[PDB]
Amino acid sequence: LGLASANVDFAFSLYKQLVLKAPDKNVIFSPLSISTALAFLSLGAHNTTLTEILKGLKFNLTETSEAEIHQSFQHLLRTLNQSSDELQLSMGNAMFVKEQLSLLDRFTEDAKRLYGSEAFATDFQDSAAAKKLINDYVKNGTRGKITDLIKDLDSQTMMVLVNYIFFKAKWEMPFDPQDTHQSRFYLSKKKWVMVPMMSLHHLTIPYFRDEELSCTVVELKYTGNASALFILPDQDKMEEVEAMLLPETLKRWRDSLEFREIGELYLPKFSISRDYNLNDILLQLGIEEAFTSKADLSGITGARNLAVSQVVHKAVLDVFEEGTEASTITRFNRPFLMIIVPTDTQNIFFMSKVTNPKQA
Repeated sequence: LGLASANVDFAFSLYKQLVLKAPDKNVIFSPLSISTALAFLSLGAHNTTLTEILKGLKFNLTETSEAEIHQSFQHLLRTLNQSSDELQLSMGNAMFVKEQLSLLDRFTEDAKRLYGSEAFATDFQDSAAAKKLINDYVKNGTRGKITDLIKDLDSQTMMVLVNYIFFKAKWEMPFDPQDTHQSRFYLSKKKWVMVPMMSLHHLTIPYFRDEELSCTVVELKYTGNASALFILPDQDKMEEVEAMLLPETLKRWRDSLEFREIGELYLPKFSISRDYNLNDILLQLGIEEAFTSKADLSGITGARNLAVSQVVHKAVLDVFEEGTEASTITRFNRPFLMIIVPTDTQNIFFMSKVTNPKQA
């Protein structure tokens, strides 16, 4: 019910941190992949480590317990994977483990039941096979390295948790390549660059002019249960609009969207790919013990011998005339936001800021 709110709350909290690290760069990430990866990790955690992770994910433990959160993610995973051929949406989970490392049955069975995860015998003693075998399997997703706390000599990798997402879809109203023109994109009020600009003419789509936050929201739907929300702040009002990115503002926009006969729409063709280390960012959002000697991941092995060495996230989005792919004149010729979102939920599959499409 209000567990998607936690996921959205988390999405925008994380986005703001990503933005502080690179003020004027393109942003692209799957917040759901991170939430599901962290929830998946929390299956093996206890006490303060478990508490920091759930609270960090923006769940309120006053109204929803641990089991209900894991059931929520289990139910969500079934609703994405299955099934419609017209739009290819899927999210999986996996864990690469050291061979002799023995796990608790509880953990592996819950990992299988709740998250569909399965162990793969892996040798981490060479970084060639280890880091390559994983990157094939994961193109868009997030990975959590677990390390031995604990051993005297070295801090060796014991386990890697993984959550991937895949998204390939076509527009309900696709752009005609014949109408794609090179055109101005303003990086700042004075400074611009030539970009491939797609356009649609005389179409009717959900629209909402938000006068208070000085931004225009438009919804371009895909065939299937998903849609791209594009938000266009007025010049110099991007930072103000980012400040207002909250669960309440996203719900409002979507409820406020009403069909309007647009004369001309211009959206740039763009392809953003970003790689993030999330250690510092997760630390700021109140997940600290898991990266410490004080970490309690005894739910994995049975002893407090495991700690999170690192959490990374890689995402790639292509927006083009035919559709989107994870590898009144409304004109998007200045920095904008794209939020990809399912039809019947508040969750966020992907989110991005496009500052310069000739970049990333």
